[PDB]
Amino acid sequence: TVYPFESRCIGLSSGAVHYIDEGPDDGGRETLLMLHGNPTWSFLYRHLVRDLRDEYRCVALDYLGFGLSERPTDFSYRPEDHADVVEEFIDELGLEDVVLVGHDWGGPIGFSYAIDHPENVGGLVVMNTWMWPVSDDKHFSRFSKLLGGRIGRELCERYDLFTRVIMPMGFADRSRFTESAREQYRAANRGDRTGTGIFPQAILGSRAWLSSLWEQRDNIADIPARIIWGMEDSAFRPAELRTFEALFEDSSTVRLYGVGHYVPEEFGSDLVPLVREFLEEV
Amino acid sequence: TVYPFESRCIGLSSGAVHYIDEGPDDGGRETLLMLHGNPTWSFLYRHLVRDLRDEYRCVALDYLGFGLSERPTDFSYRPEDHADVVEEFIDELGLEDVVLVGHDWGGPIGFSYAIDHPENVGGLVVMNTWMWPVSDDKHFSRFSKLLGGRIGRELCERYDLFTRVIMPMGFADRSRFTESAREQYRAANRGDRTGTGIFPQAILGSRAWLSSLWEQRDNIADIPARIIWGMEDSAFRPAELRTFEALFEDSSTVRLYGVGHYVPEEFGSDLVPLVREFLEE
Repeated sequence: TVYPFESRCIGLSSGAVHYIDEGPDDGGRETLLMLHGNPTWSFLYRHLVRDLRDEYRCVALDYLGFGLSERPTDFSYRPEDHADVVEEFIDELGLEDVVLVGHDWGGPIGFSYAIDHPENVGGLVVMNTWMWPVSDDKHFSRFSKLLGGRIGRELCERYDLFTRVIMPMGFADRSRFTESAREQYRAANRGDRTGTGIFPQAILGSRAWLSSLWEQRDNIADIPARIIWGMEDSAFRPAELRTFEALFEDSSTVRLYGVGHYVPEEFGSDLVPLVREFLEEV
Repeated sequence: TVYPFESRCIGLSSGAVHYIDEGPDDGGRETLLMLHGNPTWSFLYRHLVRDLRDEYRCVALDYLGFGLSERPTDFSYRPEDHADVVEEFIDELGLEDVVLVGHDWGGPIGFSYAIDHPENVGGLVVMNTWMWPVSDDKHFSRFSKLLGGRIGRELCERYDLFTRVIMPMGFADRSRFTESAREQYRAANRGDRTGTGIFPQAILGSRAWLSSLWEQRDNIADIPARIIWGMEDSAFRPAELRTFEALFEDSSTVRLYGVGHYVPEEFGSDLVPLVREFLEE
């Protein structure tokens, strides 16, 4: 009722993935690929997909271990493996020219794709992301340590902490977190919670990867971009917003008010125009 | 005994300033200008000046309302006015080609000089600075609100909070905060404490200025630079360190261990080589 969109599935060498694919299959137009955050599903972008659909092909991907995708028992939830999932997916769908849209963890993954394959990137839109090692922001660091490590995994697997508490925590307005959205995020089972439990640990251990991506920003600078930041966000500070603008040449920042971490769900109605303007301009 | 360096004074249109000026007066060599943080004096860089002196002319400036400088009763402690103090000072001393070194508040001020007059800047070294509006770092924001506003001013003027507590708070190793350093910082009088009390408020209200400087970074990018960051700092996060490196073309970051906010005092012995290498390269 809420998610009427056509759903499809790709078998990848590391496991099958679910995706949403709206708009024409006649790919004479640019494709936009959406990458979700944690513990979210591609459903996070239901509104964004709905409206962008009539102008651009819109594809949204569920990461392995999340959403409606396969969860190999040996999958390592390193950003490197998530990047490989995205890369193979883009090739499997024939998506030769793609604008990437990423949120939270999806930021660094879309960014990484663009670093490795800038040739196939038609532009980048990032929102409330985890790009760059986070060393100074004590809010995140304290949560990362609690939600990471052994205790992290146990908290996620035993209590679904990451969905029952942390998800609402990231909303400036929890009345927009509809029961259906809450159900689908909580629909993930106990085994799926392992991938979620690992995520913040992956950030703590992926600092070398994030640092490498930062160093390669001078090359990603040739790809047009937009950075969306909520005024009440927890994953990104205005200091970072300004620093990223200073480095990522040919980019622009957007500040959204009355919005937290989960921007596309609370303010999808503003995100749509921001993305459409980007897609129209370049 | 601790600060043997020759001291001089310039009358500026906004008040007189004190400065340290070491090395030859025969300016056939590059000059390095050091800008202090808060509530510090140019004494912060005594070690850095001592060693750089024999290779480069070293000048260190006390900001109006701080150190051994004049405190006009109408001085506005906006970064804009501090930048004008630095600009006029550089012109008054004939310092035609200057490498700027800034810490804390001195960061944005040296940076601003470079934005307005990149032509006179031989390079930039910044350490634990307040560049860019700070919106996400709740540690600073909570202190800014406490140390800023009316209560901020009262806390500084009545209790010298900013020197008795905040200064030691910024050290990873307080045993390096010698009694002489402690005395000189605390030597500032109650009226001088007003300038100090305003500082964090100036940051909260100067966000437009800091934002403008950030936007002009694409032009400052033509000036070689180094960014020094303490692993236990409170004014700057590694996220920012990485972002600044990404934007400031022709720059490099340095991470110092076992050091807090007041880097040149705790680890002056590492800062000297970092600055000398920059100046040699």
